[PDB]
This record gives sequence, structure tokens and C-alpha cells, in this order.
Amino acid sequence: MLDKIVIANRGEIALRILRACKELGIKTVAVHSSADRDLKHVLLADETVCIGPAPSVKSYLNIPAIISAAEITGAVAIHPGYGFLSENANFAEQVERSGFIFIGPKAETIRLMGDKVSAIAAMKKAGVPCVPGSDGPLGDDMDKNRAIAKRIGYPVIIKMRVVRGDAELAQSISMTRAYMEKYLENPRHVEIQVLADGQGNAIYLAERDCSMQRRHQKVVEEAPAPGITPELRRYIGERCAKACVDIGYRGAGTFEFLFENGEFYFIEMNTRIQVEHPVTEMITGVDLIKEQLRIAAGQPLSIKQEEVHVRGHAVECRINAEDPNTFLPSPGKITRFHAPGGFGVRWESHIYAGYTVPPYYDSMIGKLICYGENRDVAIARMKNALQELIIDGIKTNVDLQIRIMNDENFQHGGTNIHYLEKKLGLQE
Amino acid sequence: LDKIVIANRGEIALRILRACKELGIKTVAVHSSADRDLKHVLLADETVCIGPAPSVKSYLNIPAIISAAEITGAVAIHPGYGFLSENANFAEQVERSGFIFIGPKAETIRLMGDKVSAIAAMKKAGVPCVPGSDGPLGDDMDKNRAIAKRIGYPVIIKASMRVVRGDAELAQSISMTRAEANDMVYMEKYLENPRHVEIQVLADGQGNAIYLAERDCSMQRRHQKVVEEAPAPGITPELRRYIGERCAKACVDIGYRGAGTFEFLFENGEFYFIEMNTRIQVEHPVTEMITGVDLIKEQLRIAAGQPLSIKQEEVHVRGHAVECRINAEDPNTFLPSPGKITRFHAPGGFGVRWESHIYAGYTVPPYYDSMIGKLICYGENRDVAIARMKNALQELIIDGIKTNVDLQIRIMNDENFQHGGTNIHYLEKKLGL
Repeated sequence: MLDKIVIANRGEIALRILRACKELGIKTVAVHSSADRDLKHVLLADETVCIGPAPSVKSYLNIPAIISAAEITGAVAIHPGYGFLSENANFAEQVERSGFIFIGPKAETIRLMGDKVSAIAAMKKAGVPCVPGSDGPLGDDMDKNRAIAKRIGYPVIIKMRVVRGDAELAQSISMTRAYMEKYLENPRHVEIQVLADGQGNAIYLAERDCSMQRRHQKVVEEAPAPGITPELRRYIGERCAKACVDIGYRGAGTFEFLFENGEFYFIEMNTRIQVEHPVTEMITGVDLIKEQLRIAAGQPLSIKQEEVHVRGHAVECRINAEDPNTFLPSPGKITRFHAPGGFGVRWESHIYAGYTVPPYYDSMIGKLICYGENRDVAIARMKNALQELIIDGIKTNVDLQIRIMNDENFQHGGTNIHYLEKKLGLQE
Repeated sequence: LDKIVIANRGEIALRILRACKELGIKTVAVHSSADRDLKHVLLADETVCIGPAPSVKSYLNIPAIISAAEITGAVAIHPGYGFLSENANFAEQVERSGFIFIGPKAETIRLMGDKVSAIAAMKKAGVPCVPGSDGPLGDDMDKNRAIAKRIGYPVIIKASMRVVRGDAELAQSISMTRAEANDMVYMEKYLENPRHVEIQVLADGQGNAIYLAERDCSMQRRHQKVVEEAPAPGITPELRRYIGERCAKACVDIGYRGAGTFEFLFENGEFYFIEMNTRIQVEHPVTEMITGVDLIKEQLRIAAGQPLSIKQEEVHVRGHAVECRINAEDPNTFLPSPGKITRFHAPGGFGVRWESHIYAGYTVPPYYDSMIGKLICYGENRDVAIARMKNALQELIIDGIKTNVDLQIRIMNDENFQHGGTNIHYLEKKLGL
């Protein structure tokens, strides 16, 4: 076990990491911006270091400042959390080069997956399903061209016009010039959790559905994904796990796919922990942060795939300080706060009564996660929980969350990536 | 069930209210005037002030409770734990008044409510009880020693402090015991260092009953439970099945209906019946963690007439759970220590469950008990559960009053508690009581 580590992050995720550390007896060092002196985790850490002024560029994105805090404290490793420098290669490189342990994949691995090109290339070489297309630009031979569209399967997209049958091809292409790709009108956002030890072992931890989005930002997450069967689960899961090995992946990562008509289409890989990891912990019982830490300590993968069992259902609602009708950040002082409690209710947040939400950072202030033996139960608990939560002083999206829980479509399951914006009338 | 009355207060009342909500059941909160601000009361569908502060006048007031049910059109009453939960007259009146009592029948309450009757009934069903001479002792030393040999020393001679540890002192203790005290004496097995292991059951009132593993509640202070855990350390699947089956049988035998618990003394691999709690217990959540069953919802299903949903084969023990009761009390006297909570922060995290009605600004009344919350942590193993509890206790903030938080931390820090299997006297010994 790692003796002591630096938590290069803030807010919710910093507190989540802190608890994992404490459970394993790892000392913690909280680096913070002058404006986060009062963060809950800061108050609970073994040591603290002010790394700069408020602005992330000056604090949280200040590499030298974080490396230094590692060095002066005698820390052995650094945990980037999510966001910030978690997917910054330079950072990782430096960390190691500086003699520290980066709690994530290798910098090479990040570069690899960081670039969309190298990424799909690797995924195809790996056997992971990517979006089908022309495989290079198209020409004049519409006798030819139409042959590939057939192969692709309408509807197709010329890139950007959409075509559905032979007929509209010609003009479509012609008025376009003025590549081809398979078109996914109503897909779901399905992503797979993986863990690899760098030592050749890799397992997948089922999937999560994150279709409820606004501006390409996940608002509600759930696991497992409704409609996904074991075979489908196994097919994709195995493939993701194989890819890990192929690319020499180390740590926790997520393969995100678009899902439609029983098929998956690789979008990207997050080479780090995600916001929504808790839903997976609930249905599998695996603590993902602890595994991260173990893998970092050079330990082999403790879990065997056949040991990974999905039970029950879990839902996550992100709680943000923002005006629910403008969607404008809503920084401020929380005057009154009451967290929900009970069987199957998990609350992940650094906020407390009298805490002031700075304006400098992102608007997510907490995550509420409910688990049940089934989806209906999970949902029912969520509703209750949302009603117990109190957060006064600022505007939040609690009411919206409650409206989603109350949506028939949501309750039935299977809504697509467009539903939310559409339900809100964000299509205009 | 359409609507029910929560005939309790505090944490348990909130516990129940959440279960009714998930089930779509309508809630009626009855409260004393001093309990206007309870969290559950504020969340209930309907509220009714049944009396002034004092329990005798509100919570224990039968006719007030019943009337509240009538006027609201409720179909059942949930007694919770304590108060009137094990009061046969109450159960009886409830039913005769046209409401379903969420608990066993009054007769069962009476039966198990009388030690004599209870023991009597358990022996019958093959539930292990404390061994004894089964009737007064005669003046034949040959047979007396035979009885003592049968039970196993040490024994204690009771008349209708001496510990008999062998044959050499038997005769003298018996004589000496009569010389002192009708005047007849009896012998009983002496249990020097037992643990307190209790078995959780559910019965539908239709021939089905299941056991849901057990709980170790050995950490007690002045006979009050401080920490509870499940499963009990050192209990094998064999030993579990053995006592579990016995207890399910006793249920059928007595025609038990609802949630109930059989408490035992456990020593040297044996169980010895102490008593049966004919209601849900404070410590039920640790069972829910490791089995995944919502006991409060099952009590409601059962009351609705549903038979058991779970089959014994479907009951699985997974992980470990530890519960720390949190009380507002005087550290010397242990009496309630009432007042205004100025600052409050609850712990959170994976495997962390907090059961409490308290909140910042909330005032703890002097009228009731000192319990203000229950913190339960779960882990894939006991060690993890403890670690989590240690951290959770550190995050918990309750200002403005005196609580037993420090004592809980000391306990979690105890080497013996960490080793596990301490007995019923450990806590007081440690504390010097």
C-alpha cells in the first residue's frame, strides 16, 4: 500500500477519494486553490497545501505547483480525479518522470486515446465496433458509391445531408460538395466500465446508460442499461476487455458507445474515473476507487470476471447549482441543507450548510444515488429522496430531476439521447 | 393498504414513512404537541396532534390513537418499536375497533409476553432453552449430582451469590440455599460468558416463515444495546441453519404473524433462548444490508395479506454490517441530554446508511428516550464495515448537545471488538461499570 497520496482535485470527487484513502489507511494531502480553503475534504485531510489562487489555470491546472506539493509532503502518488489534468499526458509523464506514481494509465495510453484518429484505428485493430462509413472520401462513380451505401445500411449521412434510399443519393451528394457515414437517428448512450492491472489482466463491470443529456452533458445515469441482455453484455464487455490488453491499459477506464438496434458504435474512451461510477459500485459491489489505488500500488487485479455479478438496479441524479429555467450557474451561500437518508440511498457531496459555492468552477455540487432490487424500486426511492433534500440559498436543478423521475417515458425506460432536450424544448 | 397511521415518533417513524411512500401507502402521522417538528411529521400526508408532550398522554394514549385512525379513514396502524408495540390490550383494541394491527395477533403477544408461557412454548417447538432441574430439587444427592452432570457445570442453585463449579460444593450449596429460603430450590445451567445472538424471522400468518440470519448484540451497557452487527462472527452456515429452522418452526407452531426476533444467549457453540420480541427491532437495518430485504416493506405486505415473497432458498448472506446507535445523553448518568442542535452534518459514502430524523435547528425534547440516530456501515467483510464506521463517525457533526459519538469511536477502536466475539460483559468491564 501507498503510504500517502496527493488528491489533485476538488469538490465531490475529492471527498470520494479521501474516504477511499482513509479506509485503506493511506495518508492524504489535499491541494487547494485559495478559494477552496473551506472544502469539506480539505477539512478532513491529513495535510493540505494551497497551490494557488482561485482560477484553475492558476491552481488546479498548475502542474509545477502540484508536483511540488507532492515532493514537499513526501507523497508517493497523485490521484487526478476526473476533469482537470486527469486526461493530460504531459501531466502524467511529468508525474512519473518526477518520481511519483500517477493514479491512471500511462501517458502514452492517454495520448493514444486522446487522439480521435489513433483511437478508432486502435479500436478497429482491437476488434471494437466503430461507426461504419465510406472508408475514405467518395467520387463520381455513383454506380460505385451506391454500392457502399448499401453495405453501410440506410440511413446514411453524407458529410451534412442525410439519405434514406438510392433515389436521393445523387442530388444529395451533388448539393453536398456545394465522406459517407452510417446514420444513427435514435441512439442510446451506453458505456462500459473496465479495470485493467497493466499486468495483463482486465475485466469489465457491466454497463451504464447515460442517455439523459443536455448540451451533451449527462444529467441522469443508470446501471445496468435497460434492454441489454447478458449475451450482449458479454459480447461487448469481452471486446472492451480485450482492447485493454491490446493497448496495455492500466487502471479504470470507460468505453462509450452509441447503441442502436442491438448494435454498439464506439464513440470514445475515457481514460480515467467518471462522475457516474457510483451506479456501477451499487450493482456490482466493487469499490472502484479502491481498485484504482490497489492497481497503483502494483497489485494485481483482485477480481475475476466470473466473480463480477450484477444485482439490482441503481439510478443517479446529478445535483447542480444552476437556474433550472436559464441554466445559468447559481453560485452562492447555502443557507439551509438537509441530506436525504434511508435504505438504498447514497449521497455523494461536499456541500454543507453555510458553505459557499464559488463561481470559478463547475456547477455540480452533489450526486444522489438510489438502489433497489429493480428499476421501479430504485426510481421510487429516488423520488422520495429528492423530496427530502433541502438546499436553500441558491438555485438548483432538483425540480427538474424530480420531473424526470416522474416522466412516463423515463419510467418505461429506453429514452434516447435526444429526449431530454426535446422534453425541455431545447431543440430550437 | 391504502393509508396507515404511524403510531410512533423519531427515527423509526421516519423509517416507516419512507417504506409507505415507496409502496404508495398514504401516511397519517400522530404526534404529541412537542413533536410538531419531527422530520416525519413534516413529510406526512396527514397529521394529527394526539395530546400534550408526555407519552402517557400522547403516545401511550390508546383512545387518542384509535380516533386519529377513524377520522382519517386509515386501514391499519403501525406501532413501530417500544411504546404500545407489544401491548396486547392495544393490539386487541385496534382490531376490535376495525383496524389492522401491523404486528402479530394479541394472543401471540400475550403468550410470548409471559416468560413462563413463552419458555413453555419454545420447549415444545424444539427451541433450545436454558437447561435446569425442571422442578424442585429433592434430598437425594446421587440424583442431584446426576442432574448437575446432565446440565454441565457450572450451575447455579436457585430458590423458588454462589456458583457451583463441581460436585464437591453441590450438596453444601443446595442445603445452604434452602437454609436461607416456598423453601424448595432448583438448579439451572450457569452461563458465565455468553454472547447475545438473535434470530430475525418473518411469518405471513399463513403457514410460511423464514429466518434471516442473525445479529450479534453483545456490546451493551447496563443491559442496553450500543452496537449491533450481522452476521454474528463465528456462526457457521450449519449452526445458522440449525437455529434458524428451529425458529421458523416455532413460528408456525404458535401461528406467528409479522416480523419478530428470537433472542438467545450463545456460549460454547450452544444457543439458549432468552426471549422473543414480537415486533420490529431498533437494529433491523444491519439485517437488511446483508440480506438485501426491506423488512419494513415486508411487514406491510404481510399486513396487506400477502404471503411471503421470499423463500428461504432465496435468502443470502452477503457482506457484513455494523450499526452504532447515536444518543443524546449524559455521559455519566446516560440520561437524555436535551436541547438545540446548532450545527449538523451527516456522513455519506459507499456502504454508509444514516437513519435519523434530526436536523440543524432541531430541538431534542427532554420527554422521551435519548436515541437520535443510527449509523450503519456495510462492507464486503467485517473489517471493511469497521473501517467505514470509523470514518463515518469522524465526519458526523452534531453540535449543541452531548452525544455518545466519542464512546462509539472508542469502541470501534477497541482491539477486542476488532478481533470480534466479545461477550456481554465486555463493554462495562472496559468502561469500568
